[PDB]
Amino acid sequence: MRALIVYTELTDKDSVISHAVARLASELNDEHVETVIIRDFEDGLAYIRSNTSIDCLLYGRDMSDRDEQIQAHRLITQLHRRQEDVPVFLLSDREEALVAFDRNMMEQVDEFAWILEDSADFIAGRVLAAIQRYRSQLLPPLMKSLIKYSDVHEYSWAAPGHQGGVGFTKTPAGRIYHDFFGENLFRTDI
Amino acid sequence: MRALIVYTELTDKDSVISHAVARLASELNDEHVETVIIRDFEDGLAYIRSNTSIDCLLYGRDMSDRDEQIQAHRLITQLHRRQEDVPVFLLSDREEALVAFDRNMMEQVDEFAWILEDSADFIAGRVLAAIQRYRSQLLPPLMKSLIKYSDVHEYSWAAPGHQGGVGFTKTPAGRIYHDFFGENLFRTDIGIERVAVGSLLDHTGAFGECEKNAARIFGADQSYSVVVGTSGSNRTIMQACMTDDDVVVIDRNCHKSIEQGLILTGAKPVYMIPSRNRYGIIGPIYPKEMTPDAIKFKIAANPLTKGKVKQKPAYSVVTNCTYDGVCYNARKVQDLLDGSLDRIHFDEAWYGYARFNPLYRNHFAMRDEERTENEPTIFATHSTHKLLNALSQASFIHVRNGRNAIDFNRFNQAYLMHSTTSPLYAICASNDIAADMMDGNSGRSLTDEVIRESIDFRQSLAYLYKEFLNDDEWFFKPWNQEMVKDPATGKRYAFEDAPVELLMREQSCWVMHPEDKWHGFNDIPDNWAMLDPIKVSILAPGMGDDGKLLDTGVPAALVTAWLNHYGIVPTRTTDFQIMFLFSMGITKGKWGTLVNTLLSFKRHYDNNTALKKVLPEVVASAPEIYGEMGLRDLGDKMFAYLQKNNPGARLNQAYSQLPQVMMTPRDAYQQIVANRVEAVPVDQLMGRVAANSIIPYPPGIPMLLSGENFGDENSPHIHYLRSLQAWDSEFPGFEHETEGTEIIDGQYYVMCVKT
Amino acid sequence: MRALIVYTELTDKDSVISHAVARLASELNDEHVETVIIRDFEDGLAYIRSNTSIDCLLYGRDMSDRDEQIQAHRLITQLHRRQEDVPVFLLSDREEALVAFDRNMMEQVDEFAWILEDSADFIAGRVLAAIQRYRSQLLPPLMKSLIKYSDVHEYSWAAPGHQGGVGFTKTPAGRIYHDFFGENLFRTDIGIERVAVGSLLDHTGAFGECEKNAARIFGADQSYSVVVGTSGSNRTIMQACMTDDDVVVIDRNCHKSIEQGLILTGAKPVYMIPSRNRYGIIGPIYPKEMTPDAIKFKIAANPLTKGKVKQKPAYSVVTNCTYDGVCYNARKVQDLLDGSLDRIHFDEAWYGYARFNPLYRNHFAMRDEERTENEPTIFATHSTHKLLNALSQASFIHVRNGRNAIDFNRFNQAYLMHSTTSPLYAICASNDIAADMMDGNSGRSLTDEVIRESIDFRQSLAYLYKEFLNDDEWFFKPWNQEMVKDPATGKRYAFEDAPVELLMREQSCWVMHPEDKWHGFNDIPDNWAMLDPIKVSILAPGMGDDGKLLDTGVPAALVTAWLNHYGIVPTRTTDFQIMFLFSMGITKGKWGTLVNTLLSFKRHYDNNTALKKVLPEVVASAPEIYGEMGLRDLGDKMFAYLQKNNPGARLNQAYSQLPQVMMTPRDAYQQIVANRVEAVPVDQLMGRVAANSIIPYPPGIPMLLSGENFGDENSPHIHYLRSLQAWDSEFPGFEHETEGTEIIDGQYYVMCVKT
Repeated sequence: MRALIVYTELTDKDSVISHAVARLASELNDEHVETVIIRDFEDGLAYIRSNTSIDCLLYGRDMSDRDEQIQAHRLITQLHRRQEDVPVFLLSDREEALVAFDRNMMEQVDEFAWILEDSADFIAGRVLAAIQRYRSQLLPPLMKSLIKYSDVHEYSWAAPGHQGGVGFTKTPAGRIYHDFFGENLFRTDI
Repeated sequence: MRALIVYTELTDKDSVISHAVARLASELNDEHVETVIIRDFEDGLAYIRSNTSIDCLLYGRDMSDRDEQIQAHRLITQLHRRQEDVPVFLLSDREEALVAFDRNMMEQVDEFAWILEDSADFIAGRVLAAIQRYRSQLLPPLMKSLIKYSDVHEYSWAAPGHQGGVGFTKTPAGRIYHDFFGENLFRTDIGIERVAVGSLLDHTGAFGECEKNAARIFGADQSYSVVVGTSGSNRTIMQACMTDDDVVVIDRNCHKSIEQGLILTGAKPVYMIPSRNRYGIIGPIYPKEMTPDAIKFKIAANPLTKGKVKQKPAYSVVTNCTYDGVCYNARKVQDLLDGSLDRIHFDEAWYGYARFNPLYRNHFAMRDEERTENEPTIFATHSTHKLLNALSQASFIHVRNGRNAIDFNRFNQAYLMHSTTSPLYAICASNDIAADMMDGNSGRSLTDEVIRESIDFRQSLAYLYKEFLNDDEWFFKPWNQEMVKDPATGKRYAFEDAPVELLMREQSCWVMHPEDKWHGFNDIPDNWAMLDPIKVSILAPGMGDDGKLLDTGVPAALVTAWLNHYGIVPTRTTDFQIMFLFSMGITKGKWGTLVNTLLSFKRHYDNNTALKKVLPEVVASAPEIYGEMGLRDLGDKMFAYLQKNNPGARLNQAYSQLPQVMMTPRDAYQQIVANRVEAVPVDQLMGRVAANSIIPYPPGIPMLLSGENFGDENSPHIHYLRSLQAWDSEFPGFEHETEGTEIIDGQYYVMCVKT
Repeated sequence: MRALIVYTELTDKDSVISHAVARLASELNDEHVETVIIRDFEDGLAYIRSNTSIDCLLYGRDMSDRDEQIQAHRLITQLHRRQEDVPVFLLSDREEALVAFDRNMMEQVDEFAWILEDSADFIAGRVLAAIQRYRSQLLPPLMKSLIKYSDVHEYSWAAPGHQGGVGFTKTPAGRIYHDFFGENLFRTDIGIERVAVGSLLDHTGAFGECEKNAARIFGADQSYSVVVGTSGSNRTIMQACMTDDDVVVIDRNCHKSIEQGLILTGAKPVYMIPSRNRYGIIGPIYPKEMTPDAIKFKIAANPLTKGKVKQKPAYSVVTNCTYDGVCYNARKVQDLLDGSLDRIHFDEAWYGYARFNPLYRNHFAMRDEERTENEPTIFATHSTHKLLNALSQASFIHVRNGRNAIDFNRFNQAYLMHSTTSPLYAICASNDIAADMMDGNSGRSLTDEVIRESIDFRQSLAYLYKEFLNDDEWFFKPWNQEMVKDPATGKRYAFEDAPVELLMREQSCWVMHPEDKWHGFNDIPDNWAMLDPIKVSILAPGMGDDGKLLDTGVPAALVTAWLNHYGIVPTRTTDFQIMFLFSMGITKGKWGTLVNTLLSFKRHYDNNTALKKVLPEVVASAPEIYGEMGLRDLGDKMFAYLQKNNPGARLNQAYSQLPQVMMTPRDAYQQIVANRVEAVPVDQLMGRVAANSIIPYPPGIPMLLSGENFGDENSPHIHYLRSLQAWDSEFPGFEHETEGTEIIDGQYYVMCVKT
């Protein structure tokens, strides 16, 4: 589980937003969510264009700057080109975000996180819930069922005879073969 | 133990103050006091607005800058909103602080720490002493005594038999259970025979202190902690107030525990009928139901009480607020009922926070007022788990003594009759902590948080509604005023354009005015009812402002299914109405999720997405009809059904006529006990007496009670039951609820008295 | 996950088997399976007798030694006493195990592991699969579903408002509360609107599975889980069974919830009078109270029911066992009452374990028998928290349908009338786990442990009694048989000399025989009553075997004060009787502590130690009389008081005559409601009607109920109240309890009906 936090300048004194984002990142790392913190939309865009899985996007911008609004929209569109249903939270001061509320905001924002006036534990819980919801819908049906059933290891009394690859691990060449191709290939040969 | 040090610029060279604060932080960390150092009041304020426990605040400012003086005052006020008695030390140069000394300084400063000329060890010692003093007074009495006694582990030779959870750790499943719920839950299950704690039933020890503290907080003369919920609370109040030879005045909008009390006492009920609007929302009882004339008319017209017209009613019950968030003006309700009654019961099960925010002023039972001697006795039941912070089954009875009051010895018999001899002290401790969380500044702070959250949701939803309207498109709108008026400046506002401080401060922005069209309770007096902001109803399109369906619409059953798919279970629902609850357990900004979900619905409703993708659990009900079909198609089918059959007029006819009463609820229940009852199909209910209550959803309030007649072949009540059954058969998976009926072969049976 | 490997000597050179087991243990530790390796069956047995969860047993023995075969069989049987379905693998050489293959092997072996010729990875995989299979079936249904659903954290938009405990973590005291009780308690407080779990009130989901499982375990047709305790259980059974026009047969040894049910139903009661012994212990109702002749006589002699002699009683209640541990032969009780009754209620609140040990055979309600069609309906209430392992307020109703049964639709109305609409699911989960702990082998194992513990205490105390007797000195003796008789060999035994297996196996060693002098219930039939071994009464010296006080003695009030000083609070106490409770939460050998304490008393009683040293809390009551005084001095003063006033004959006269009945309990309670009542001093109770019940301790059962007359100036009941008051005034700090009286100025007031 990995969350990307892209924020540029949310307070007139960057200390406040920096410490709030630090507390949030600490809570996320406590619930086993790796975090990547980026301070510019260009670097965030370059990070998204690498083939890294991002399970949640938390961004915050100036909220009075149209240039950063366009940059953030471009960021989220780039994110959803290949990672289409990733949750996006808006990190913002409450009032700056409520004066900017409209349909265009909600077409790209999934959640609000008032970072400056809320517990980081609460936001982290909501992030983790959104990540779990996202990952439960990610795989296509057959792959999902095969990955679930590959955890079942017992000896069935029917073919294939290698029985999830157990048959191979009885000669040394068979053990080399089995280690080369890995266990899951043979566990899905059901 | 955690100390927050917020200092900005105390010396002309920041090195001096920085090194002094570093030495102080080192000494505090040596005495086991975690420290958080912040260099700006904005970041300190943001840190305080997280739910972190702060045991001491040490701050220092410029001392020549008025802007930082205001920032520091705001910081300390924010700190004390929820952490009310935290010690505050001033970190300062001696002379700059002594020239600034006055009453205003000492109203917020508790201690001085001359950081630049004193040992850090001395300051740390004084900080630690202040922290210990603060933490010794933090817990409420019962919780404090239970936490102390939970350290006692020895085998007592008496029940409960699990002996602090030791009994569970003897089988493997018991060990899993014990590890899941933890040791402390079982260590506090001690039994009523420990004099170190007291007993609930005797009202002694920490339990007496708890109930006196709760009476202080909630503004009552006496308070009673209940471990059977507001069911038990209502049941014991009714058992104490009325007897078999009494007549009582019952809000027809009553919880089933009220009829349980009627069955257990045997009293003869008279009903005040509430009002409806076009959306099927149950509204307030009008004042013309409560006047002494109306009550004497109702008594004289009742087949059971017409021989009691010379008799004063012994009890009345009013539900405030209603399930849909309608709050009565309880001052005026009390003044009307004081003309006929000595005892008034307010079932405030959903309405326990109301005392702790000025927005609800005069709209609850236990008010801060000058109390006359000629006042009636006032009972108020709170379900502490519904909207306060307590475990299930926790409840309070609050008594404000007046005319014809019930003293303690008489009331305790009814109290014991409906209680247990072995109460679970975790429930009592949750009552204690729930009353504590509302005491002082924290009650106001928490109710403000919830109300601001709900107002944000309301204004955002109204904004989106107008915005889709400019696109000539449909959307969900909140059920509240469209235009508000600032009384001070006289300026008018669209609801979504009004300032949040106006809506949180001004009570008239929530009153139902007889000239406004939003609430739909025609002919309501002014300043009689109010909308509770945190019971947020949203209206699906389809109902017209005059009471007839529009050409097109979206039924709320489909949107409710959509929401249930996503884990969002609404509390209340009608044909076009969905009620969401904002509680003090909600977090800030969560409502955005809800907005998002609604927007998703609209897209999938406009694209007519196949039900197989979006709502497979609905297709799983009747795959032959719900497969092969889309979302907008099912919506249009439901709306055409509503146009053809129009169950709203059915509801109005069933609830505007009260059924004929044949016997008291106790007599009908005793027909059940005597086995003189039988299940009857709906098509055969003519002239049959109901043996139990029938509560259809909607509207969620009882249509018939025990002992009432279903009526003729033309009775509106049988017609409405048929309407519900017809919906249920037409739309599988979207079946209504009806408490009091069995459903055999998709067909309703009512248990009626044998002829 | 933990695997126990018990192997002794499998190869002629232990190196081979040792290295094979080491490789296996290494593989298991690689798949996250902790291992415990033991080289002897005695140490393995001692390890199993600790309460450690073992998920798999892998054992290997010599395979040519019959002694180790027996040791291994004993090991596996001990394992499955409390961990019943744990997988057992045989570790063996192939051929030694295949020559030993037979049915007896496979009755205890689940898997083979040829440890000497197979990969340790393969064996570890099969062990892990068996462990996972075992753990998936370990929890009972409701607990399993709650543990699964507790992982769901999202904000629901409905009550409870604390939202899985999030609401508490917003004030500092709330955070302390939340940390003390832990997260899982609040995560399981979910409300009744989650279809993943079901609802208690509808009996659906995991709640239906739970109640069906409990009906299976406890031997009932239907079971009902109750969150209001046996108070609520009794109250709902009585509400379902009887009406205002009924006559009912009540054990005069009744819990106050029985009279609460009488008040709530209005039925006219007739009382069966229990017996006493010389120690003031309440014993069984004799069969001559239960015959149809006796019941028709009682009905015809009652001022309230003499117009109902042609009417069949609708209900009877019998308390089994009594508070002092006297168990009726419930087969014979049922056969007697089957001649007058269709419904019999057994209030088995203290007696829930009885089904699960053969020592209680035929002495409880839900028996393993061939069931006739002409049997009456049987109700049984268990207080699952008193002697089973459950949280307070947990209870079961058990129904075995017979004549004039109450079907589900009729019973559920009474069930809902006395319940809450928001049950705390922790209580329901505790019922579920308590029923699970008694299922299978573990019920027998746990009841055996408790009974053996209590028998050890009894025999040790009887031994010390005889040993002090040979020294011609006094001591405490247990209240049980002095001589037991083995029926098989006919051999007689002193109780302290009998084999423990005889006393745990043979039921006749606990029956009260009419020729024995220990129990003191003169004229009792044989094979009618039994002593429950785990309710251990000890007798202080001072009462003679004929009913009169001896020349010297030690009153139990002083010994009770001594025990309370040390944290040992007895359940029951009379003049010379102290009852201790052994529960399944007790640990082994704990009773020694109790023995030690008693011995201490004797020393400090013989040395006449000053009360200031040993019992300062007693001197704190009246320092003018209890200072300056010693322990033996106060004991002699108390005993002289008992000799002069003799309250035992007072108790016998007050409880051998029933008071005159003036009205039903409901009519007296309704006089309370009508405010027609008043407090009255004891000296003025002549001819006054009691408005509530009077329950003096001793004997702890009600002396008067509501609506009964105190009587003339010569009434035994007023005399006994005066005796209690006189004791209380003479000996401050040793005051009796009397439920139903107020104590103003150290003087008793009873709330009586106004004339």
